[PDB]
Amino acid sequence: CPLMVKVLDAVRGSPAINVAMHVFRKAADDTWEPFASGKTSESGELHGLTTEEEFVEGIYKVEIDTKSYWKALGISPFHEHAEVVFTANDSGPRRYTIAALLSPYSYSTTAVVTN
Amino acid sequence: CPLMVKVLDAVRGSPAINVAMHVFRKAADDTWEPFASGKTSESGELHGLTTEEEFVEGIYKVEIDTKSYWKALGISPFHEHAEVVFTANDSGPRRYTIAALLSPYSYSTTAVVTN
Amino acid sequence: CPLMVKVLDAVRGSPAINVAMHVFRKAADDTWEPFASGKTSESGELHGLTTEEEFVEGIYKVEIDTKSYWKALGISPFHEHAEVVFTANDSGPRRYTIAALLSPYSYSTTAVVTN
Amino acid sequence: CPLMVKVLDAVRGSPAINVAMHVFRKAADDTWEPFASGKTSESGELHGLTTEEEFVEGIYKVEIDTKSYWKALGISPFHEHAEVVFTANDSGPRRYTIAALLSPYSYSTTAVVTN
Repeated sequence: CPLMVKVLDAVRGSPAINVAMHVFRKAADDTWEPFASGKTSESGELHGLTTEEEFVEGIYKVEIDTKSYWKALGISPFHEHAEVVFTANDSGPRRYTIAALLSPYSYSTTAVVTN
Repeated sequence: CPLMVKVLDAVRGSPAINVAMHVFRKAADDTWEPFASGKTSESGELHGLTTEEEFVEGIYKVEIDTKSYWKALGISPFHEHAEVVFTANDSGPRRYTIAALLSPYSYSTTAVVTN
Repeated sequence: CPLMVKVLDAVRGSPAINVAMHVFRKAADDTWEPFASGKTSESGELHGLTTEEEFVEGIYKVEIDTKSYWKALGISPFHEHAEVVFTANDSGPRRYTIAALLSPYSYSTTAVVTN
Repeated sequence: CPLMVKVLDAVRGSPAINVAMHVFRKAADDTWEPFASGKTSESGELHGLTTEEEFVEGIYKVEIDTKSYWKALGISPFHEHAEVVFTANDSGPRRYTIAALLSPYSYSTTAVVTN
């Protein structure tokens, strides 16, 4: 699988477990088509979203349901969700890890792209 | 003005100047209606996007055009843009400062909300 | 004043108020000499730590007392403090803004350096 | 091993490879005693720094040589090094992952503490 998402909780210093997310691919009509989805594991990671065959070049959006995560912890958050929008490019062999580091009023996201 | 956006460049250690952004508000039909737009100044700030009267309760999206920013500096970055989606004013009028800290393969965004 | 520190609280979405910090300068004998200290204001900023005359070339350390900040809010955080160590003015006088974004188990620090 | 350090490069979107770091433990005389050191692997990780037996409660400092990393890439950085200072606490079974996300003028560090 060429795409993995990892989510961390900066308040508790822990993986962010059971965080739902949806992945979309931009269609020719410039609308977001559902592509894959899941929830993070006990390690904060979501594996197996796609395959090398299906993950062709294009524009993808990962929508991470951060608001429901904070609400389940009784913490009022700022964002509705965290959005990660990027172009997958074929250049050479490539694997994508999208990391998201969550706080109630702040998040960071990083792409680690390796061969 | 109750909404201000500030953008910093973590590669240069500078304000991120001339960064375009578009603000949208979710309409009754669940579509994103264009609300305001502008570009950051020499201080990396964008002021005057809206007024207290116009900035009603709702769900807002700030789309920060980070890819164009990096490309003009010779850098091919990971993200298409940075999106900041949030409910505003649902406990009454507040002032919102949205900060974004940019690197080619990573960004963070923070909200400072004052009454 | 050529050195200012700004601290934000990523749990509350607020300036981090009353955050103590101590600034040191590396002496000729490689020890850290106390240089300046203070606490952030209601805006989360600490101004007036030094003057252009006193802020000579050197290696400086800003020790931000984050643990005391979190403990007063009922939180037991991971870090003892946030340290920011940098060479200043080695290409001539500059203005330095050090920003720190705080969460209980994570923080970021950014420098904005202007001429 | 109860302590692992992982370093990412936010400019290139890659593990930060061959990053040197030194770990210190605070001694009773309040000085920093060398404890362990190493360089990150091709995965940006440094494993095997210590053992459960040796990693007793106390105050530890991880000093990450970020300046040499950026200098090897021809990029002028702001910080002399990144410092992570924390208390190891025995509470229950615990493993510590210290993550550092590096940009030339900014870094973030996060602790992921798991059982």
